[PDB]
Amino acid sequence: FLPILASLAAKFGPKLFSLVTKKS
Repeated sequence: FLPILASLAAKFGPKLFSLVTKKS
């Protein structure tokens, strides 16, 4: 994945997004 987008995504919590594979 793109490093700037990954830097935002990792920082804002990918564990909550990944569990329903959807959150935001």
